[PDB]
Order: sequence, then C-alpha cells, then structure tokens
Amino acid sequence: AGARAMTDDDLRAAGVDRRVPEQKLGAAIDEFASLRLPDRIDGRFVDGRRANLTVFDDARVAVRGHARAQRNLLERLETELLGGTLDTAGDEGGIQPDPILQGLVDVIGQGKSDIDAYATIVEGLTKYFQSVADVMSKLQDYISAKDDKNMKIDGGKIKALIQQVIDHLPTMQLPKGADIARWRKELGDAVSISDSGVVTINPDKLIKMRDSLPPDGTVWDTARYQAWNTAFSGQKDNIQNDVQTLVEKYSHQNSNFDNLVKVLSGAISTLT
Repeated sequence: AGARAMTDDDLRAAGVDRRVPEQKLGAAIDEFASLRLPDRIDGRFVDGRRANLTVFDDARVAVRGHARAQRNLLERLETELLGGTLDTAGDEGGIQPDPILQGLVDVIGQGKSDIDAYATIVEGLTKYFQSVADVMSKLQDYISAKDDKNMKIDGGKIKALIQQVIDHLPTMQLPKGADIARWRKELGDAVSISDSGVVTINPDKLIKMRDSLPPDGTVWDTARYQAWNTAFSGQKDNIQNDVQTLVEKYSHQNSNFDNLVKVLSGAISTLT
C-alpha cells in the first residue's frame, strides 16, 4: 500500500538496488576482456582463456530481476496515486480532465516503457555479447602449435563460427508507443531500429573479424599470427567498447528511475 520511496535506502530495502545489475554487467565486461587468443612467446605456446560463459549468465537475469523490481515499485506508486480518497462520482481517468494526476500517470507509463525497453535491449546485447565470447573460446580449438616456429589456423572453420553468430544475432522489440527516433539516436551506430520497433545489432565488427581469417589449413610464422592476433583482438576490443557504452547509458537509465520514484512519491505526498 504505502509505496514509500524517498531515499536510495527505501529503494534497496525493496530490492531496487541498481548497483547489482551494473556490478554483474561490469563482471561480464571483465570476463569478455579476460578472453585471450593463444599466443607463442620466446618459442613457446600459450593457451588462451576460454570464456567463462557463466559470468554473462549472472548479468542478464539480474538485469531481468531489476526491471521486475523497478516495475513493481512503479506499480505500487501508481496504485497509491490513482484514487486514495473518494468523494462521490469520479472514477477519474482520461474522461473528465483538469487534474494534474493525469500528467503523472503518463510520466509513469513512460517509466514503464523505459524500464522494459532498456531491459529488452540490454537483454539482447548481453546475448550477442555472450555469443561473441562463446566464439572467442570455440575458435581456439582451431589454432595450435605446428613447428617450433609456426602456428596452424583453420580460419575457414572459424569463419563458420563467426557467421553462425551473425545469422542468429539477438532480435529486440521496443514497447508499443516508443519514439524510435529517440532510440536510434541514443543507442547509436552499434544497433539499428526498424519502424516496427525491431531492434537489431550491427554485425559490422563481426564481419571484419570474419573477413580477416585465412583458409582452413593455413600455417603461419609467428610474425604473421601476431599481426592477425593484434588485428583480431583490436576489433574484439571494439565490440567491448560498444557494449560498455550501452551499459553506461543503461546505468544512467537506472539512475533516472531512482530520481523518478522519488519525485513521484513526494508528489503523491503533496496531493495526499
């Protein structure tokens, strides 16, 4: 009933602790960055780190947790504001305007939509993110020491892995009523949005990684592999960068939400 929400504590106490989804999201980014391709050093061969796909796992359901907590607080806030003390003949709701209550309701709905949308988008990017990290581990089965001066890389097969990720790239769908124009500008080049609100991920960075590979059975000297490794790993870093940026935008949204329920709560108090 009394949907209390005046301090960051009141929130957390309700389970709405924005620090968690972002810690996990940070966790993953940390994982994705720890990924390394095999290498050859001083004449030796160094295994790479295969992606701990779990770390990704704990990030997305938290983001899914939070959006439920955020959505259950807004709802509680919204039940309180609409009605409260009755009079006689007024179910009051977009029929006999004049009150400012109306305006808060819409603020709320924008709150809903925003919560959902960032949740779906972040859902998807982390999928995409997990897929790429799956590949940076799967492709390591296709690289190995040949001579004590050469490497073997079955790039034809790695091209295969990368392409599968590109064919089953996570598809996103923005809530009914969103201003797609505002969303394309905010999420940037990393993604593209139709007009039905269908969010898709730009496979451009995966394409360059894919087009960078040699054919299956190639044998490389250490200088050649290093060059490829660096070039490959730099594009991977490029992807980390895109996900990091949306993660900051998402924490900003989590922040906006925190101020939102606060203003809404004092507001209800005011009219209370």
